[PDB]
Amino acid sequence: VLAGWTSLLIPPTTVLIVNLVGIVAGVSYAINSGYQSWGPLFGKLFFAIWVIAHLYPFLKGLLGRQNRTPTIVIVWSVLLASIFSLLWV
Amino acid sequence: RQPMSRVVPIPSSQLTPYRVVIILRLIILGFFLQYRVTHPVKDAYPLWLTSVICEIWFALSWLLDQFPKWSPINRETYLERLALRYDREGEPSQLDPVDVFVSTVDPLKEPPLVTANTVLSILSVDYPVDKVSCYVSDDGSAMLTFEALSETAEFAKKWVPFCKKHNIEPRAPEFYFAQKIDYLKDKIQPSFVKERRAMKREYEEFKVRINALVAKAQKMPEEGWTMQDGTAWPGNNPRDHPGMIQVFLGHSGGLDTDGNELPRLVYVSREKRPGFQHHKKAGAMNALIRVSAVLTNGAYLLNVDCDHYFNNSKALKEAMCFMMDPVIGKKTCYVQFPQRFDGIDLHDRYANRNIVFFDINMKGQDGVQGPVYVGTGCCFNRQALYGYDPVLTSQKSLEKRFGQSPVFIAATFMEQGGIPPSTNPATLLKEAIHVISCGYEDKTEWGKEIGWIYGSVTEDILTGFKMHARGWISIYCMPPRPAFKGSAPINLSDRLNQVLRWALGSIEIFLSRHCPLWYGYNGKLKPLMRLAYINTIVYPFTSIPLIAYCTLPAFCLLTNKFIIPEISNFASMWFILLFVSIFTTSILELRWSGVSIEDWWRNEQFWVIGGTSAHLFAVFQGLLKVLAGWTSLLIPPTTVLIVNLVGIVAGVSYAINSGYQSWGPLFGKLFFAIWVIAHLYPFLKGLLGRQNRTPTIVIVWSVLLASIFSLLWV
Amino acid sequence: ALSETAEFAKKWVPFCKKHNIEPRAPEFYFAQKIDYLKDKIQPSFVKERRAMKREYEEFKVRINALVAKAQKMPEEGWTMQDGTAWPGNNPRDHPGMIQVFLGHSGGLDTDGNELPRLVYVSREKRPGFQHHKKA
Repeated sequence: VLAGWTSLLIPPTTVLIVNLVGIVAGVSYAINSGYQSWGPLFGKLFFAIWVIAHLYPFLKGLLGRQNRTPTIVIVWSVLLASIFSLLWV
Repeated sequence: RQPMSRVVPIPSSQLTPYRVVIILRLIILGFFLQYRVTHPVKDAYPLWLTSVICEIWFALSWLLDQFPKWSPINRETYLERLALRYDREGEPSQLDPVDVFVSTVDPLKEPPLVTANTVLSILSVDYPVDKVSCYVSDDGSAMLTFEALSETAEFAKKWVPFCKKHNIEPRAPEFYFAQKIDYLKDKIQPSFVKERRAMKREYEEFKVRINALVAKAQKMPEEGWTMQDGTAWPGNNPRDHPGMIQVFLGHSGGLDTDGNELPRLVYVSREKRPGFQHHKKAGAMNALIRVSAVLTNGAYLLNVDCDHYFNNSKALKEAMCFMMDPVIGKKTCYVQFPQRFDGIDLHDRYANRNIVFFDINMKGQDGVQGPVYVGTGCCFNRQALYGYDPVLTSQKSLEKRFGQSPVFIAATFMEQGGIPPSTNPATLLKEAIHVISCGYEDKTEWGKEIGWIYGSVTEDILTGFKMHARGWISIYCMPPRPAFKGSAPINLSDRLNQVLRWALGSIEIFLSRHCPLWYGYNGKLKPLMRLAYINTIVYPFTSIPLIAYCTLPAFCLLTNKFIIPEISNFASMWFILLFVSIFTTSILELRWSGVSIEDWWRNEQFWVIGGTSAHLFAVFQGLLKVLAGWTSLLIPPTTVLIVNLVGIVAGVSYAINSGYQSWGPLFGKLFFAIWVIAHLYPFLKGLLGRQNRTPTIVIVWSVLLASIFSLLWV
Repeated sequence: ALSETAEFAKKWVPFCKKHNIEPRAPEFYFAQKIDYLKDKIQPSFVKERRAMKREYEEFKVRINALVAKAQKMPEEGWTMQDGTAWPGNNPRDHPGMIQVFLGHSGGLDTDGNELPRLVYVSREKRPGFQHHKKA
């Protein structure tokens, strides 16, 4: 309007990878902290599993039988997730 | 002038990271051993020694297994170029003659129906009728097999023209009619609906006739079997039957419904006498080769098992695309086809497909010199089986090597095949009977340098190694549609029996001569092929470190300490690095090979259980037999399973009694010993569950052995 | 339904006796997906099975037609094929009837032999008396 494939599957891949790596690293860092704070950890554990559960058919479609995922999509998703992870720092 | 077949290297996009993770594995595995040597446990010193020994053996196994798979390749065929070059239209074909060998021993255990289906499938291959022949060899000299072959030949006159006209796939009537897939997919021919109904109604009556013969041949008449002609069956005694040769279909055998001819079918039964060893399959194969040379003298010999049928009718043409090429045909010893099985479970509980072996290891072996001979679905070059050296771009000796039949010696010289003009066809039957006699191989080189090699139950590996030692190379081809399909076992006991047979054969080869280590030092065998042969022969021997590693948990946890020290600087770094890289190479393997994760995981589970169940007994039998001239094969995994389960339960309960703030040891002993149960999970499912096949005596023996172990802990 | 079953038994029974069909019930035997050509020695079995299946399907059609035709009570009561009214028009005031379908003189099957005797028994029921049902 302002100016007169297979990439349609990438943003969920970035969200999936980012959330998975994030929660894993964060729980490990919580183990390193070893604090008596159930509230924050439980809140961040119940959350971000809701996302994976709602993206569970996505994960099954990407990895499993009857796969239809080009390698270029995986490479692009990894690159975008790398930019996001570097942006966090 | 364009190449008949093309070799396609794996793209560098997938190949380069594979080598990068391989070298990274080497660097990070040569340092884990150093870190684990510099940290001995002063309270678990023998246990620490056992763990480090197991790790050393596992690392060496991984290295010698991953070296052959460094440079895999693929092959593609162009059948259109074959049609344009040799299979021209409006002209007799120049295709070399081919002979297909089928071997059977007992019709009682192996039903004649599957053998009849295999014969029908072979007789209906997409090949010229006058350039192909079939030889069926019965080791037991069975009357039922003879009549089954006769009925199969009678039914072939109706089955073959229908398949040729309507392009029926597969050619086996049983498997074709059993398919539930829509048969009206691309059938252009109008007169196909009516013919299919009649052909099905005729196959059902053929099955009825076969069943009637099988039912009638369950007891031996006291006066012996009598043929339809009236003369008694010569093979009344399976040990004193003289050699018989019978031809069913051929030039003068008869005409089919369309008036054409059919490929020649020959029934061969060798002469057996008491007091002489016949070597079973190897002797039968040698007899078949000699008889085929005398009768038809085919250029190439394709070996097909009785339970394997042609799923693709153009397998012979694809093989000829490799063997008949002038540049890669004068140095090719055999072409190996992948083995596929049907009628199996969707999950493939018993891992009968062998995905990893047949789509990863075979390609890596083909990358250097070619795949190893594995039995069924192999097309051999006739000149290679005679011990002749490859070409790369004497009467006394001939009689000593081959035999005392001048017809076979003369037929040897025919490198392109076909009956020599000097040899009159009037006396081609008496000479064949002369060769089939049991006193032919005496004082000859058969079974030592020429043809199949004796001295092993798994006598296929030795033959391939002997052929490769002379400088020959083999070709691995993968058609889009599998060329051969067989019936896989559906029993844990049967699968373990065949694994035990293979491992025992490898051990028997290792202790005897003709090994890759002390034999083959001629300078023509590539070192990487030597490594692959060494791995295939040795991999029995890795069982003892494996069972020690799987016996570690209960013995360690019932006592104190562990194989691991406290986590500190540089301590857990190597742990995570090794674990991550171990999981890292797997995804690249699946990526380039195309193997699903479930298949690889199932192969890992089978590797563990077969490492226990069959391999220690293979080593034990070989060692004891060499130094000294059922259902127990399932016991050691049962002892390991029970010992580990009871151990971890008691140890965690004792940890509850202690109630200490030590997460490290408990977590280490909890994550471990669940790995063992997970890798033995199909074992637990097989023992306890539906379709149980566990005798009570096995359970009693396992309980007794576990009781001795538990009392030994105290 | 019993009359039609007796009519069809003259064709079903000899086939089962000759070819050792298991189970004897046509519905469950034909509904099995297991390979029926397991141990059938008899040569004239493939042709007979097709005809027997094509006859059982028509028997099922006839039974379905009878069931569909017997969903409503005619206002004048049911009438048999002979013409006489059905005695059991009222399920509570029906006098006892006994009818024999197959037997010694009932008829011969396709092979000319006989069939086991089949008897249809309906007891007499009157109002004001307990019948104890199955007992």
